[PDB]
Amino acid sequence: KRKQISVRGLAGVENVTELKKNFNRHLHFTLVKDRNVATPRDYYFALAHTVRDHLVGRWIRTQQHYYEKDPKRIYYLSLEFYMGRTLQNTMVNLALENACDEATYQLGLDMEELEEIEEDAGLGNGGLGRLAACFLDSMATLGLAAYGYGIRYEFGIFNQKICGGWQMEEADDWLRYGNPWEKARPEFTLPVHFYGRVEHTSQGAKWVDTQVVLAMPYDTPVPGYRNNVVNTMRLWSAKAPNDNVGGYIQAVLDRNLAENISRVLYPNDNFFEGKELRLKQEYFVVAATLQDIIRRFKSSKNFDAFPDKVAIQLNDTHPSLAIPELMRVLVDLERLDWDKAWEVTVKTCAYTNHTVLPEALERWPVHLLETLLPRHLQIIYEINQRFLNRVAAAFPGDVDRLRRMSLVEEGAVKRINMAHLCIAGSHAVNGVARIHSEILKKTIFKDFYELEPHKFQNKTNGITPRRWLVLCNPGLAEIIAERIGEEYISDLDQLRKLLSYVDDEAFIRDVAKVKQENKLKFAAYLEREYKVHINPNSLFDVQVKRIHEYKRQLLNCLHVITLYNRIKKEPNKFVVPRTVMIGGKAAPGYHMAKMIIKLITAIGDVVNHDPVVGDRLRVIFLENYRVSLAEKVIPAADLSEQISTAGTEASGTGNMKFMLNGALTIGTMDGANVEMAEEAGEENFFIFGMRVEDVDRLDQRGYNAQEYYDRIPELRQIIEQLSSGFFSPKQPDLFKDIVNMLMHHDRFKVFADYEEYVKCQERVSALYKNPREWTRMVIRNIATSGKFSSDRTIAQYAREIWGVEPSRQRLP
Ligand SMILES: O=C(Nc1ccccn1)C(=O)N[C@@H]1O[C@H](CO)[C@@H](O)[C@H](O)[C@H]1O
Repeated sequence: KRKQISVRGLAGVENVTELKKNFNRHLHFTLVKDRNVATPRDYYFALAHTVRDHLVGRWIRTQQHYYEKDPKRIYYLSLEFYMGRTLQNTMVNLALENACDEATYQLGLDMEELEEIEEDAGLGNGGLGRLAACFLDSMATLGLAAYGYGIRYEFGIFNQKICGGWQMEEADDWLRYGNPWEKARPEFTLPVHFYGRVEHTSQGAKWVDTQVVLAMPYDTPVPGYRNNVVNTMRLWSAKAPNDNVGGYIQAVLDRNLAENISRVLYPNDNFFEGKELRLKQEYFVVAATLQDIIRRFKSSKNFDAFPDKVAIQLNDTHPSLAIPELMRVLVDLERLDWDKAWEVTVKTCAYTNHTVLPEALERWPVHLLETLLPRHLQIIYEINQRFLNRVAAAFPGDVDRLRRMSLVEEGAVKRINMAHLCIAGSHAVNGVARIHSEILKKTIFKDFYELEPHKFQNKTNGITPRRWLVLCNPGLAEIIAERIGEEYISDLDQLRKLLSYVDDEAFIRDVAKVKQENKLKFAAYLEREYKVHINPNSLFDVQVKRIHEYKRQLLNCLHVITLYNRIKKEPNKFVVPRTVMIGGKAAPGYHMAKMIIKLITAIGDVVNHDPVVGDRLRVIFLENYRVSLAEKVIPAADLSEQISTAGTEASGTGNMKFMLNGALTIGTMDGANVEMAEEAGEENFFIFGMRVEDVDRLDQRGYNAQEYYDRIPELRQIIEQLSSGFFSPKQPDLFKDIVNMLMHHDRFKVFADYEEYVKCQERVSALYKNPREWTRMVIRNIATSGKFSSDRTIAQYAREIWGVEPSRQRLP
């Protein structure tokens, strides 16, 4: 069955023979193992090396091709690359999946069992990091000379353990058994400088007396979809510089301090912590990367041509130091005059904003910058003076606008606003969904928009249909290919052809069949890995994303308790059985998010053990939500929970994954949800709740949660259950902080959307009772998910910002 899937390619007889041969070669020469001692892990690694060999020729040829053609080079700078696993992706993109599947089968091995051995490269927190990963895939698929640049964290996002119903954090030791995908490049190691002081002298400024940390690059291949393109992700690793008993020994041990720079990912989602170590990581990436950029530019054939040959894309403000660093290099080292260097810098750099919440913005204390990067602070100040001079010329006498626009923020602690730096130093600034990009121009960066309107753009997010359809849901990819062929895989708009099958009995049957297959497989996963049983004949109601108050997992909690309370009130009344699944990691220092996880498990402790409820309702917390788990649960989902307060989710991308994979969406008019509903037709989406206009109206008069409590008996009941200790009998006051926040300090207006949410959820159950109509609406969703391919997104970046033309053209 497995092998009959045509989108997975051909199992050529000579290819299968060669693969088996090389599998065995690696087991022997690479792993130094025999079939007598060899474990499943050994067999995974033998396959990984075998598959990896197939990238090499294309990888060398692609990079040679870019040297010869000399196209404009795109440098995508990010502190996060949420790559997930690599084995299946490589096989898919090289058309090797069926061949390896046959090869391993003939050797007596189940390739899917082998795939489960691979650790995620979890070098990101969530959506922003995953966007970077989808972007790398799409840029390679679109034949762009693009280079992902970041940091090789020794430890990615922490592994989440649930113990006693609480999140526990453990180190994500992803490199324990090695990483067969990366190629260490110690020969290309570069120096990065910290601290020191500035000397203004004969030639000008000089950054001296610095402490050096070496940046060692590790290069990872990024294969395009069956176009023979293999691009590169370069990730820098921190290495101590080359040059008494206790004294000598301690000096050697103290090398760890420098090397700590690339030790661990800061696990924050939509929140800025001004840690010096984070600032070092950010500069580490920027300094080493820009050295590569300058050197490669010089090896291509005076800096007037720089922006024609270089694009630097800033993934949020995290690599914003690229702006003053480029100025520093061009002025201090290359000896260009300020004006020309600045012209070059702005044309080279572009900035992507992912944020709404004020506390998410990077605002570094000037004292920290003065100490760590004294020359960069000097340059920032000069940038600010000339930029504010431009504001003053454009808007004479508008003093508050000057204050609002300044890169320098006054207060008890004087800070540099890095978003302001990015806008000033970039020729393009984009948000990540239409609603978000509009609000950047409307309110958040209104004054910047008024000064330079041409700067502001939209680039609605997307996801790769390779990982997010072909890999994770081959069954759905196949039934689609059976009707419309395979072109849609890198031309997702072709999914619109599926609207011709809304009344096709065979397709309706097959869409529902695939979903049920995915649900059985996920149920099997939970039983195998956690001994957790879920009802396969229940609606799979899924909210998976990082735990944050704005994403309103708490609103989901209120609904779950509503369903429970309604069953208890009328036990004889039929309800559509549900398995409510919530998963996601909380930032270790975010108390409320940690309490919310505990509430989910505590709700489950009551609901899942009430005999009156039985298998009619179950609430489970999915442990350790990560890219590999997303690939499992999303194809199994019936209902996608996308319930952020309107105006808070910049775009979302998990929403797109669900839409592509045959789940229907319950959601607010927020982020990309708006455009998803536009594409499919609002009649095909479960839209509920306040619009942004309604939220703003509430803000204008003041949000009083008490009013909702007083007017809604069912909500009142739930709050009193939480307060009295119904969900924490051994510790009655456990959830007092949650109750207090909801009643008095709720920034995200949970109570305000409660009634519409519950009513909307009733309509979900009503449609689910009609399998034919559920499935027909699903078809209308899958068929219109095309816009949300990251190929579309990247094509827009290329044409509208980078000035390069994408190409699906194959290499020899
Ligand atoms: O801002 C983010 N992380 C962050 C912030 C500060 C410090 C560290 N990390 C983030 O993940 N933003 C997300 O970017 C996604 C891709 O565009 C959007 O789809 C999603 O709406 C948005 O919340």
